[PDB]
Amino acid sequence: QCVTVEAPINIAFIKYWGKREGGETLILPTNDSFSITLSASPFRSKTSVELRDDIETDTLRLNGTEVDVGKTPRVQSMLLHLRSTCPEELKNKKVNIVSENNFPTAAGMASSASGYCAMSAALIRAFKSTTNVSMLARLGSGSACRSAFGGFVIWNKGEKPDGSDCVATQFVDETHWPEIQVMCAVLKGAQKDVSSTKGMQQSLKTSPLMKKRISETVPERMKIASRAIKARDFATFAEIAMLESDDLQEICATTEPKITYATEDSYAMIRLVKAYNAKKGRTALAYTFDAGANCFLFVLKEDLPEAVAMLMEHFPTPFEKFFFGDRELLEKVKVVSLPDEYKKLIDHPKKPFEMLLQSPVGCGVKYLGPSESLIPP
Repeated sequence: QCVTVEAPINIAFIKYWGKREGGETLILPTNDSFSITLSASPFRSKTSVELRDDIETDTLRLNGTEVDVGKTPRVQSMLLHLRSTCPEELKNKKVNIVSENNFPTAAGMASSASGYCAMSAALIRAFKSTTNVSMLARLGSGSACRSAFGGFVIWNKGEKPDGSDCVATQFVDETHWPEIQVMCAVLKGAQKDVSSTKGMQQSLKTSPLMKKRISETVPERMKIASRAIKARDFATFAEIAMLESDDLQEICATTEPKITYATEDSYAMIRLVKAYNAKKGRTALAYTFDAGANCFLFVLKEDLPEAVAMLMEHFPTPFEKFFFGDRELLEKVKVVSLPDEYKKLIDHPKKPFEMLLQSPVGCGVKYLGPSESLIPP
C-alpha cells in the first residue's frame, strides 16, 4: 500500500570500521560489529513510501527537499535489490519515498543509520519483497542494518562474496537487561574531516593497527561481550566498550592522512569517566565515541542519577537541553545531592553539552498507520 515506518539509531560498542575486499558496493565489513538499539523516542527517522503507476520515475524527498534518485547510488542500490526480490506484479511499479527525521540539527547524530533502516522496512512492506530489512538497509548504510532489531544486535560479517550471509541478528532483546541505559552527551564537532565511508577505507589502507584488529581483537571482544551481555556483567561490558572506543580513535590517529573526529571536550569526557570510575572504585560508567565528537555513555539505571549529577558539575547543562525517554529518571537526577568527592575530577573549562539524550535499550522498527504518513492523500 502506502507504508510508514519509524526507525531508531543504534550505537556500536564493537565497532564497524572498514569494508573488506569485494565489499564496497555490497557493504561487506572486515569484522563483526555489535550495537545497542536506542529508543525511537524522542528522536527517530520516519519514511513513507507509496507505490505508483501514474509516474515515470522513482522519487525521493529528504527533509522536505526532492532529491535526484539517479544521483543517490545507495538508494538506487536498495531499489535494484528490492525489485529483484519482489512479485512480478510489483517489479515494475515506481515508488515515491519521503523521508525525514527530528534529530536536533547540528547534533551529528547517526541519523543515516535510522533513515536507511526506516526506508528499507517501508520499501520491503510496500513491494512485498522477500529480502529482510537488515540486508536491504545494509546496502544503504552498514550501520543501518543493526537498527532492524531491538536490543543488542550483532552485524555478522559473513563469508559469502554475494553478501547473502552478511546480516544483523538480535543477540538479546530489550527485555534481557532492562537496567542498562544509554546516554549521548552531544558535543560540538571537530573541524570537518573525511566522511566515515571514505575514512574507514583510508584506515584499512594505511593504519598499522587494522590487521591485528580484524584478525585477533574483534573476534576476542565479540566473545567477551557476548558472555558479558548474557551474564549482565556491566563492568566487563563497559571495559570492552571503552577499549573499542579507544582503539577506533587510535586507528584514526594512525591513519594517513590522520583522521580526527574527537575534540578536547571529547578527551575531557574520557578523562572524566575514568576519574569517576577511579573515585567510585569500580567501572560504573562507560564512554564510547563513533566517528564524531559526541560521547555515548552506558550506565545502569541505579547509577545514572549520580553519574549525570557528576557530569553537570563539569559540563553544566540546563535541563531544557536534556532529552530523557524516562521522565521519572530525570526527576531523580534533579534531587541528587552529589558528594564532594565527585566534583573537580578533571581540569577542563566548564561548558554545557549541546544536549544530553537518555534512552533505555530500544525495541526497533515500528510500522505506523495511514494517519502518520508523510505522504498526503
